[PDB]
Amino acid sequence: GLQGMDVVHGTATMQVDGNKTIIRNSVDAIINWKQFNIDQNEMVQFLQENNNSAVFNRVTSNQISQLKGILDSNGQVFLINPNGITIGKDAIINTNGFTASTLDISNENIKARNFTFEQTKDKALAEIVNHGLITVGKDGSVNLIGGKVKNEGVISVNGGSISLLAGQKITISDIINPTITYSIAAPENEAVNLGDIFAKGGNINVRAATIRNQGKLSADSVSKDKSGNIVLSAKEGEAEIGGVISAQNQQAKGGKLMITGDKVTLKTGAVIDLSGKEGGETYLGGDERGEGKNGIQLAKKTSLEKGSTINVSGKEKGGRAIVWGDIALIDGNINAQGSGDIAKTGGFVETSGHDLFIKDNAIVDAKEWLLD
Repeated sequence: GLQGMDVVHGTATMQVDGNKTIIRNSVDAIINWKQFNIDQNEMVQFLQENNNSAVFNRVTSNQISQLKGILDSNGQVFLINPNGITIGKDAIINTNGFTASTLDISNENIKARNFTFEQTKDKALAEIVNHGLITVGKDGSVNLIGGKVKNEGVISVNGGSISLLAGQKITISDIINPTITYSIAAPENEAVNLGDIFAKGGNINVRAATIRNQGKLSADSVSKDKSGNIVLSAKEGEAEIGGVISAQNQQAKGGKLMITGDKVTLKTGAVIDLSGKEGGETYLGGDERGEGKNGIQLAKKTSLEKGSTINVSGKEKGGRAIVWGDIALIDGNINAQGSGDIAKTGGFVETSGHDLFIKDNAIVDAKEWLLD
């Protein structure tokens, strides 16, 4: 399904052996394509000069990328396609870093390593959908950047970062372990997780106008030396949080979870699990007393629904849960228990707003529970 190869920076050769295509590219080569498809029984390999090498691929036609077979590389693979990118249910993308973007980035910015992506005005919003397996066995990251970003399959890395970024303009500090240094999303820019995302102690970042989680976001660790960090920002819209968000570490301290946006909802049945030997830490809807320190967004409305659970407990010592909403509705369970008696080893829970409603199903188990 690879058509119309045109190497516009660097050098790249193509070898076809049956259902397998091997592309040998120079470090940081840029290749344009009329079509970048990988059919079900096809395999594409980017054989790079070292494991830190990247290759940049751009579809310049109207052809949506249908990735149904195997895409692999010892280095990093970047795919740009403003028509959309769809990874099929039996597809495996196995690299040391995978970036798929429906937002455009110039050759000039690639060469400068200025990773600024912007929605083209000349095409409708497009989607990145993963139905298959996107996997990194080593240290690399996965970045999915688009008009809408949807995971229905599995994305799995080994201590690196996974970022689902939907917006009109997105700048990341790097393509490995990115910090989002600039982001603007329109209401139609949504990031949706129906499948499972695993970072094994690493980072998960999700940024869109609206975020919907029905599946699992996991940065669980089984190593004492590393705990995960999960950040969701639905700045222009709602963070609708169902499913499971986990960053446990039963060998040490649980990880950190921050969920902010204009509206933050933890739905009935949803579980946040940041437990460990010592409980982890979560900020939901803003910070202590709604001060807005460190530029954190204060939600206009934060609701923890009946039958939702925040677990920041520890076998030895409870963790920390900070909840803010200009209107704040607290109706779920918040467990910040430690070992024996709570007055000694329990954690710290703050739930506040300008209008605070501690509703009748609310249960908070902590050493200290603050209402301001």
